[PDB]
Amino acid sequence: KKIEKLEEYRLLLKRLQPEFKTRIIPTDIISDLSECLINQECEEILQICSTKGMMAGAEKLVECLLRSDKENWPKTLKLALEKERNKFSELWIVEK
Repeated sequence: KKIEKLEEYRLLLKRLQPEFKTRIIPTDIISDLSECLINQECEEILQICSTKGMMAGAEKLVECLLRSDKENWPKTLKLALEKERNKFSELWIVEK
């Protein structure tokens, strides 16, 4: 699961932007997202969550993980989601 797969996760995140915004609750999945993503990004997402809403935040999240280069973010995405049993986890494709 090298950067090659990250390239995929990136584009893939761009693909599943619909699945993302409407499934993702970036107040929950954000918990582990702070692993790949730095606070400014993570709590940016949380900000949108709080100022806009969850879905809007999800659409920031998706971009912030596109902003990240640390292989963890897709895994962490689906992981944080697997914790919360979020519906996005089922759609999101990570190799684990």
